[PDB]
Amino acid sequence: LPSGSDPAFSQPKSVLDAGLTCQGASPSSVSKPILLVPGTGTTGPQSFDSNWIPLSTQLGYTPCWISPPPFMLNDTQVNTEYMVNAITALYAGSGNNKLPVLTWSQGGLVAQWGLTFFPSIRSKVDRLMAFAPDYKGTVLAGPLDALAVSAPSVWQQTTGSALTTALRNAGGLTQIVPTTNLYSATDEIVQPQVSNSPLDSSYLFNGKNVQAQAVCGPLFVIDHAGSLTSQFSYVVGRSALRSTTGQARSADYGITDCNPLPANDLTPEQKVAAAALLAPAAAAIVAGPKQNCEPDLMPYARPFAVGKRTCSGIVTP
Amino acid sequence: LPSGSDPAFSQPKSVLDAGLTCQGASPSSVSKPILLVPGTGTTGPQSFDSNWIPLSTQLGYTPCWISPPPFMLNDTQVNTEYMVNAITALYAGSGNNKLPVLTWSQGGLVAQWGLTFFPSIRSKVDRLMAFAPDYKGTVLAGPLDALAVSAPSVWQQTTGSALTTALRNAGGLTQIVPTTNLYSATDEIVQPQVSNSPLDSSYLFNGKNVQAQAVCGPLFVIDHAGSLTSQFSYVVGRSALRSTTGQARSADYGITDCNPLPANDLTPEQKVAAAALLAPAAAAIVAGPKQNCEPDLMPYARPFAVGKRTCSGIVT
Ligand SMILES: *[C@@H]1O[C@H](CO)[C@@H](O[C@@H]2O[C@H](CO)[C@@H](O)[C@H](O)[C@H]2NC(C)=O)[C@H](O)[C@H]1NC(C)=O
Ligand SMILES: *[C@@H]1O[C@H](CO)[C@@H](O[C@@H]2O[C@H](CO)[C@@H](O)[C@H](O)[C@H]2NC(C)=O)[C@H](O)[C@H]1NC(C)=O
Ligand SMILES: [Xe]
Ligand SMILES: [Xe]
Ligand SMILES: [Xe]
Ligand SMILES: [Xe]
Ligand SMILES: [Xe]
Ligand SMILES: [Xe]
Repeated sequence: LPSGSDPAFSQPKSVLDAGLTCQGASPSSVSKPILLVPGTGTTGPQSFDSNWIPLSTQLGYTPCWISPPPFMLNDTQVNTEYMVNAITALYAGSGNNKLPVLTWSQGGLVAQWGLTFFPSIRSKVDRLMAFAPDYKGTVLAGPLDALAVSAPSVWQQTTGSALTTALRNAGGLTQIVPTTNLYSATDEIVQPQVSNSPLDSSYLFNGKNVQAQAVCGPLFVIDHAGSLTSQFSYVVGRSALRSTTGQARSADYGITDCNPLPANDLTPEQKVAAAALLAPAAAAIVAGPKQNCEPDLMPYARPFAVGKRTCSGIVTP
Repeated sequence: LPSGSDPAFSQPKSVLDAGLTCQGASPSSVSKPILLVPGTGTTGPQSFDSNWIPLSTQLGYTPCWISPPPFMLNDTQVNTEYMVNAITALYAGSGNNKLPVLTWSQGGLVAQWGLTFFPSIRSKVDRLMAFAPDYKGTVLAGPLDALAVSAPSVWQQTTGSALTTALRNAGGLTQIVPTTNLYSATDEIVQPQVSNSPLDSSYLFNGKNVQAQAVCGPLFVIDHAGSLTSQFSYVVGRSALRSTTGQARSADYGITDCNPLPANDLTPEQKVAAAALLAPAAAAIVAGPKQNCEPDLMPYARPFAVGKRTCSGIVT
């Protein structure tokens, strides 16, 4: 696990600040911030408007989010600069108090990538609550890569990629702060997830790894979006947020919570938007950047993926 | 469309017979057979054990398959001989009743090649259910081979080949029996497939052409193998086999069936094997025989590709 200096940002602070927003507040002065990190092909509001923005508010946080241009389709390493900058600002802006980080899809990857390579945030992040995170990426991105219709971060989120290799070799498949991972074997975007074991993309060693089917039964179905927005998700996320261990507790949820539909506390109109979460992401990925190779690893990550091939060639020792 | 007698087999009949196997039945006596034609780099069981062998069985058919050696990598015209022979056999052993044929990848091209050039089997094939068929071949060279160092059948499935030229010119890009073509814009082996229109390699004129994304939206992702194994592929497949017209019906599938993962009815172990269908197939292509030219068309196909080049040279 790297433990020296933070790598320098490739983006100016003014650029990284322009991608952070809080609801009803400036980040330099905010009460109880929760930082929300969005999925692939979405902004913060598109990922979280219909769910964790109002649900975290009702739990007493001030929701904050990053929206890395364009819609999280660019380099994951740069997306992480937005998060590291945001954590740093929210920590100070909230009286030097640690803050929770809550994520979906790529956002979990971005968060764990942050914790792995930017040691400074380790003492500023209270816990991690990750919904459907792809630490090992997904095999399903593969045919998109072969067709050269994959955005930079879609390449990076493909199993076997230089980036996911780098994360693994640096020790990032072990939790770095108290982490809860909620995911589903029936996730139609992120696979493999079927094992309820270290083989799963969403699994971290020593983490609170919650496969929906382990709680709700092997026949239970919940998809990629519902991993974030469901009633079941809410009860788990609330468990993780309220817990004094920093992880969700088994005693906090059970069979009566196993409802994959949008969380009960959402208004009917929010439920409609939540169910259709992936629609804006579909249009963004279709109109988004596409290339025929994986983006190069930043210098700090290269020693951990020697032999992998990116846009510029083989990563050398 | 070619009209006369069937062209003579280049292979002994007994060799072709041994390439046919039915699950639990002699070909001489089988109820409700369905013939499975496999993709490049596979045997019948390798293409279908994790999917349409058990899925057709639960639908009430007896699955039968052909396995032309070596792993469908040889001449597509010889691959076709196995299928023609198999159909003739299964038709008689089911009481002279027509039988459905269901195919993956090269399987569809083989099927349509047979229907185009072997007229005897037209009265014997009830319907064709082709998943990701490459009737136009593919424009994708791919990463498996050095360019123009490839298996016989890989040459033949390259867009612009003498064999795809011959198929088009013979009239074989029109459906010959009631045909359903299920395919995907996100097929990484066969392209073009993205337009939902006669531009796609899987499209047959008058056929029931089902491009998955046309029903499931642009980010519904199933690959060349997902085209065969997914829940949506199952639903469309089931419709085509049940339909009283021999083609899948739009009424039997819609948005709610849009699940890219392997068909629900498959066991957990089948789902794993089906999701992994491609890797060994690609490996047999990499590891297979290789040559620097497209095999020659048989005499029966040469008039339909005059000017194309093959191993012996230009077609006269
Ligand atoms: C998208 O990611 C690329 C690649 O990481 C970024 O390009 C780098 O940008 C920094 C600052 O402009 C430069 O100093 C680097 O030299 C660039 N590297 C390459 C390989 O291009 C780009 O800034 C990102 N774009 C957005 C909008 O975030
Ligand atoms: C692979 O295909 C080739 C070419 O179609 C087959 O070779 C022909 O076989 C017939 C019958 O033995 C001969 O009359 C021809 O002279 C052969 N032509 C050539 C170019 O070799 C071959 O039999 C096939 N191999 C297998 C194992 O199916
Ligand atoms: Xe996505
Ligand atoms: Xe984080
Ligand atoms: Xe994607
Ligand atoms: Xe999506
Ligand atoms: Xe056929
Ligand atoms: Xe060719």
